[PDB]
Amino acid sequence: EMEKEFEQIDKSGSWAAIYQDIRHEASDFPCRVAKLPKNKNRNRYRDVSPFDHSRIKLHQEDNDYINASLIKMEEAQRSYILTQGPLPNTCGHFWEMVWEQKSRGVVMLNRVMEKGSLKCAQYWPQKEEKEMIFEDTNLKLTLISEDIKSYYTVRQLELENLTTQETREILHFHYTTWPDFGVPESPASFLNFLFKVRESGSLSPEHGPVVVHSSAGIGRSGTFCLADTCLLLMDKRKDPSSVDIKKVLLEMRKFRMGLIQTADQLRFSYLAVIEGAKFIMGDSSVQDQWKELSHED
Ligand SMILES: O=P(O)(O)Oc1ccc(Cc2ccc(OP(=O)(O)O)cc2)cc1
Ligand SMILES: [Mg+2]
Repeated sequence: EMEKEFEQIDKSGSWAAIYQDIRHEASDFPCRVAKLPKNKNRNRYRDVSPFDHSRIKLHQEDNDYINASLIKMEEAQRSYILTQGPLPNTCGHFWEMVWEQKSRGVVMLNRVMEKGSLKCAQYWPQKEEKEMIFEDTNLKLTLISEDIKSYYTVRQLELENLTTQETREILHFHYTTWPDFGVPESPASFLNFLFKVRESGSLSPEHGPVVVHSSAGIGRSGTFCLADTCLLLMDKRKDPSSVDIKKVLLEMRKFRMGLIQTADQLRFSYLAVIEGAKFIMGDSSVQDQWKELSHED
């Protein structure tokens, strides 16, 4: 049971060892397509690639590769597409993926610039009057409105398939204060953000998989997805004790390598799930408390 176990691990100071054991048992599948010479420029990081079995294929006969993986959680009945922050040359592919997979929301857990370095391209419009056209994939993207809060911003975007003139509203959830290889300010800030995404319907089964990304699409992204899935699992059963956090992470790791990058992010996942369990188990008022504690204004 996660809380009891959280106590034992904490008291022993064994987060490093527990996290290392997870890395040790994690799946290892080939990424042949990711490593093809022609795809060199489609990967942000040499050491972070999508397994061939779970990679998202772009619908085109030219080059269908994009550094993105489909994390299909069978038991939880939820899927996510984890991807790297798009590069200057892969922005069109990114939106093509969003279009083809029928995603309703895009969760960004990083900033364009971190530690003096460009960790992701500016793939969405920053101003209403300056829309973006991706010539290669024939898509148009316009900023419709944005709600800026202290540590996150929600944007309403309009994605248009110029070939068919069909349009869709895409919701962009941008967490701007989560340091790479770091953790959110508090479980409250994280849960407040997660519940905003949930609240929007973006994580609902009637839509394609929500797209979740960070710079590499594995650390902060893995943390986000792990907490959400564990919460959904205990929600289905209304039984927090049926959830084995580590087992869940290993299951996700069958779909994309390196999910959750540090022992502290793992520890933070436990905290988020234990705190979130309060809402799942009947205390709906806790949601407004996270909102207050997050100081989003
Ligand atoms: O670049 P460094 O900071 O020097 O060390 C890293 C090396 C590789 C990664 C990605 C990565 C890490 C682990 C991984 O899977 P696993 O070995 O835990 O199974 C898959 C990708 C992240 C950090
Ligand atoms: Mg203006």
